[PDB]
Amino acid sequence: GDVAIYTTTSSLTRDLTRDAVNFSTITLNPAEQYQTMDGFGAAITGSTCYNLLLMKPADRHAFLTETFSDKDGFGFSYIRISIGCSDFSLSEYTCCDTKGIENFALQSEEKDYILPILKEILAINPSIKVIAAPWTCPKWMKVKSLTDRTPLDSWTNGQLNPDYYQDYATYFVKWIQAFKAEGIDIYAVTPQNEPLNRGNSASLYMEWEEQRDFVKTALGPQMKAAGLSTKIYAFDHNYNYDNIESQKNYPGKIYEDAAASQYLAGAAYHNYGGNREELLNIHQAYPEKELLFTETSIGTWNSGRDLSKRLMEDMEEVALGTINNWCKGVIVWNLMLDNDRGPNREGGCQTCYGAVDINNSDYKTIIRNSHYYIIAHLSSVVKPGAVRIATTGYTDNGITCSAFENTDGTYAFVLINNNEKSKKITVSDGQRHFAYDVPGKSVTSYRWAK
Ligand SMILES: OC[C@H]1O[C@@H](OC[C@H]2NC[C@H](O)[C@@H](O)[C@@H]2O)[C@H](O)[C@@H](O)[C@@H]1O
Repeated sequence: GDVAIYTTTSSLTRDLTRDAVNFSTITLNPAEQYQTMDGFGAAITGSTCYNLLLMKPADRHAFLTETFSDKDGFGFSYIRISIGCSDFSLSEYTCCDTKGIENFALQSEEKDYILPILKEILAINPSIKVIAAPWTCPKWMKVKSLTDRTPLDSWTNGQLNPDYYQDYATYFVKWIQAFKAEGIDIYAVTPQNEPLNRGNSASLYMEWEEQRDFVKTALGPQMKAAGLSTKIYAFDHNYNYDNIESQKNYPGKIYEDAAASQYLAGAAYHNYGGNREELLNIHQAYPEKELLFTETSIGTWNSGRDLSKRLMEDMEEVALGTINNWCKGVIVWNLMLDNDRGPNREGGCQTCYGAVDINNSDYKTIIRNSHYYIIAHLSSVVKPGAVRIATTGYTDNGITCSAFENTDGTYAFVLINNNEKSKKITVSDGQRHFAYDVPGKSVTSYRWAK
């Protein structure tokens, strides 16, 4: 028909099911434009790659096509990877574990896992955006703290030695360049994953003052001098700033220093603490700066495998909730973990599930979890370059939505009906109209031509 539809229900009566209706209230107002959208997706971790590589090649490629193809799938369009290890790598490591930045090289995990998978994904989707972050700097760039500047031989904790700001900037540059030599353009970085976390299996503490100085004196100058167009997003942690008074408004503080801010596209957030309302505060205070949602997880702590508990809440808070608070993109954590929540690392998340889970006896049977749905419901109809546009018509209980216009002149609409009852909706673009009974506890995505 005229309007293409995707539906998933909490109960799995519909499972990204396809429908269509023809033309025959929520009214889209394309003259009222908000942010443009970069993409949506998941993390391609070492553990994700390991699981994918253990599948039969054709099954892996089918899954990757379904996930990442625009024409043959859901068109996931943003992925996140780690610079060096994360807690879903096959070891603790960095790309320069031997002291001296002259020792920089991509390691076995990149050569054997990350690069082969990303090359397969790029074969399917050559315009996919990649954002990266380190979980730790090389251990030898660490100090115990900024007031105790002695070495710290730890994959976790510590702060970046100010004497190594210039060499660590060089680290980022060599990494980006090595990926480029392999055929992969890095679209964006952050300076550190979750810089207020000292825990995990790999970490580095970095306050806003350190990040400001690192960006303005080393990372921003060096990336620009290398001719890289890679964007830099600040922060990359939770809405509450982990309840550390000094660290509140983390990116805002950095934006106030004009020398740092000139290198920053915006700020990145996760939702592991605090309330997504924070995104609105930051946008209002600095409308010139971008916002991107870069990590959330499902796991044993939030019944991650029970879609009846997760679909509605995750679509409301992670997907539509961030996009309606100015975020240009939404990226979840591990695309694929096995049914044992792995492979994982001692001290890292050992309670996490994947956006999908794969069975580790056959490496074939895959179960989609809430994260796969929330993203596919976005990426299936909202393509890169889409601009979020206003809606008018009546505020209804349990109903949330978002509307966009894609650069190909197609409108896209995504709607959550968090009510047991179906609801009859009617949708207008001003010239054309369509109606659809939206099932209870559903997400529905719609796309049609202007
Ligand atoms: O807070 C919920 C749980 O999060 C688990 O961490 C998951 C991911 N979160 C942030 C980090 O950037 C990732 O490396 C990490 O895998 C955490 O392990 C668990 O203790 C929490 O209960």
